[PDB]
Amino acid sequence: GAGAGAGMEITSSETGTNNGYYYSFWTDGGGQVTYTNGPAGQYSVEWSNSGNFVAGKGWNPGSSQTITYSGEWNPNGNSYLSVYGWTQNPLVEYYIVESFSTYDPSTGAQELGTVETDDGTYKIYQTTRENAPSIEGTATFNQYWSVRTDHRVGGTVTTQNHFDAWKNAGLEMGTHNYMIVATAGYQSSGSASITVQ
Ligand SMILES: O[C@@H]1[C@@H](O)[C@H](O[C@@H]2CO[C@@H](O)[C@H](O)[C@H]2O)OC[C@H]1O
Ligand SMILES: [Zn+2]
Ligand SMILES: [Zn+2]
Repeated sequence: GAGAGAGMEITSSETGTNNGYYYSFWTDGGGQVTYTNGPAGQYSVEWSNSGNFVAGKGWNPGSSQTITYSGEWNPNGNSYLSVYGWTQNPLVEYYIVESFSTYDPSTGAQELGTVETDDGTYKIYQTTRENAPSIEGTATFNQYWSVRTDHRVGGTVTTQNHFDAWKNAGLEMGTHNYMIVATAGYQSSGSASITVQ
């Protein structure tokens, strides 16, 4: 990753702004999850027998920008590399899944259609989270998925094409809160080093 350039190791949930990028590090506290901020839009995460975690850099609020990201994602088990964010009013968690490893996180949903963007095809899903952690505390909220059929690490995400496809499928979005290039994991180990450009 950033080698000597990695910032102080973070092992418990926190947010901030580092080198002009918003960063969110959330963990339920299972296993060992270690996050570091690098120069510019870089972050690194290393995990071992984790619980649930979601971490990365981007913007707060998000403004539907075209994202470019680079780097490496090396899971050993259940992990997702995604454009990840929240809307408020209504409260929505959303995922533009670039790669998943051993578990399709769209599992438990009727497919609502497809969007073709950034040289790939994404399947669209909606689910519900009940009494779940959120940017508002314990809450019930809609989850929207765009899941790339040809997994990749890096490239361009035109977030507005996803938002448009979701609105077209009848999925309402609120006021944008954060939007990051996230590494997520559950009951797994791995490492990732991702640069948001
Ligand atoms: O302290 C609270 C954080 O724990 C909360 O973090 C969210 C929890 O739900 C996860 O799905 C999200 O990824 C994470 O951002 O945000 C609100 C804060 O007060
Ligand atoms: Zn895959
Ligand atoms: Zn491919």
